[PDB]
Amino acid sequence: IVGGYTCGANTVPYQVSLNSGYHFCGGSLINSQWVVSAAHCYKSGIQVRLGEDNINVVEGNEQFISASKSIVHPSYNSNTLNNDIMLIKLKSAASLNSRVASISLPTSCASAGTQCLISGWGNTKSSGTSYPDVLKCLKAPILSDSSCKSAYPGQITSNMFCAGYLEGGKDSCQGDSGGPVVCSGKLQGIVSWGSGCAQKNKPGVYTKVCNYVSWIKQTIASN
Ligand SMILES: [Ca+2]
Repeated sequence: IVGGYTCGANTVPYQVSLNSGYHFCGGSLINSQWVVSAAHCYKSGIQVRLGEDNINVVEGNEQFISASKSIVHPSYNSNTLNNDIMLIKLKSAASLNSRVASISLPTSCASAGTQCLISGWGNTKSSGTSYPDVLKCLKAPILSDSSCKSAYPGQITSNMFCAGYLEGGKDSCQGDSGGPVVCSGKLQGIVSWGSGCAQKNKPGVYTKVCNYVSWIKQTIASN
């Protein structure tokens, strides 16, 4: 997260870190046994870390649970990042408490101009490189589809939306991939892609979760 703020320990209780010997992507806990992330975050050998603030210090509220199965969306296209969404099933259920909690799926899609909360342990510089140890947060608005399409002509599908600031300075970044965009208490986006981070006229591009709720519910009901 570039241009954000320190969240506060366990104030984003649905945020997970995906770990394959190191933190590599975020995700969101949607019930006691399932996490949503980005398909471009796929790797073998995932451990899900819940209740994290400082990813480099064991502080006492963490739960570390290995993935039993990963399921990348059937229509994921790694070239275009269309359908950039994956489910991860935990080997055992998480214990839900004030520090570890699930986020609701949307029933309706979110509106342009809504201010959303984006969070992660990704790079904090626009260029140059500096990764935080504690969770960072950013408030950012949903942009109109026409502004999104103007910023990335020929690249935006109906399964993407843009959020952030056309002047630059505030954005998600590498390492935040797979993490949540929460608007009005619902998971509306997944950190997916962008040209750089926090560059002028190059806002963040997010997977549109509300187009996937049927697939998520059917997959969880069968696995
Ligand atoms: Ca920790």
